[PDB]
Amino acid sequence: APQQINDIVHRTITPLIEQQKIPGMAVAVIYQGKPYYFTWGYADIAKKQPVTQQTLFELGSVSKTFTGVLGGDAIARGEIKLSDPTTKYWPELTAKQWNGITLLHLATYTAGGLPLQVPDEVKSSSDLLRFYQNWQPAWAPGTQRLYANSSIGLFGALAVKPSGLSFEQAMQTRVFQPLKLNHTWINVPPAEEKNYAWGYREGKAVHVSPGALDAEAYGVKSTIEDMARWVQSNLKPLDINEKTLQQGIQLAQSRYWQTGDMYQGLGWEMLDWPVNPDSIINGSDNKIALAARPVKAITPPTPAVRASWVHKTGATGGFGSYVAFIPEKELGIVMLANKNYPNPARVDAAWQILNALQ
Ligand SMILES: Cc1oc(C)c(S(=O)(=O)N[C@@H]2CCOc3ccc(F)cc32)c1C(=O)O
Repeated sequence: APQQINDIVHRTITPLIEQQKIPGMAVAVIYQGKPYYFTWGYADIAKKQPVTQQTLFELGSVSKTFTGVLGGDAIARGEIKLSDPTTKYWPELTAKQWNGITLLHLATYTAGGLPLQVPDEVKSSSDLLRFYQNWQPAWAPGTQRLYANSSIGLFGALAVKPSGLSFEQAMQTRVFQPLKLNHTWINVPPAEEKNYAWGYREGKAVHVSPGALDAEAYGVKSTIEDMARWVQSNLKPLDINEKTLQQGIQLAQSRYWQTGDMYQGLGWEMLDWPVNPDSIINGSDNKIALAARPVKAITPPTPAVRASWVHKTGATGGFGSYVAFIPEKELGIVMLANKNYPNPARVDAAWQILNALQ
């Protein structure tokens, strides 16, 4: 790697790892379209296994970017439309509060207050139906944004129904395989367990637990190499040969709603570049990112703006991840760690690195 990339990365990440006590970390910088990789520390403390470019990390909510792109692919395939009512794909959803709630509302957290978490009590398909039938919106559709697994998770499950495929099968065949993400998984195979890092929470080794809509909302595990490739694909959709996936990537970066300085895409979130760093940094703190906020509709949605800071934070109980990229500069970063450390620290480090290279 160019010494300039080496210098800013090490000068930024070394202090970060010490201040946050991160056991292991992998970082990729995409610079003029080329990836450069960095690793530190331990994938497994107990067995002294180092983090490598093949270590799998839990992406948590960065998984929602794969869900949003897979949904965009279904749109491009003509299988679903964002302007279609939720009940078109779940007719058993007969409760009257669902009138007027479209797939767009589900994909973008604007259904009217769907909860952040699906309740642990919810498991079976009939358990989920009962949960959404009984749910009472606090707001009319399309008026407030409340970040929610039960929202985009449902979007993901419904968006693959016309394909007839399972959500995982659709993700593998329409997103992972065409993009050569050959070490990215909803379920980690036994052959790959040697590369699966442990997450660390209060010093205990943990992996994510199964839960309703986990695949759709926080279920992807991946390597720094595949995530670099994920970033490259989202920086330059036009180089992707499968037409509907290229189009679905563009749809996931369209701007559907605005709240404050931020624009909601499908999974991805976007701000105009150049950004005020305090705006994305403080904006990422859960105090703000998880709050109920009124939204302005963007009518009709703005297509992917190349002068944007496109990003997603993501966490599990034992992992913390961040992706950000600026399509206009062919510049991006992936930060994967096996500790859940605060979002603003992630974004601040990412901004220092990317601002130095832009
Ligand atoms: C900001 C946010 O809220 C929610 C519900 C998610 S999550 O569902 O996608 N991630 C997992 C689910 C299961 O264990 C944990 C434990 C702690 C934690 F911070 C995330 C997660 C995220 C995120 O990942 O950013």
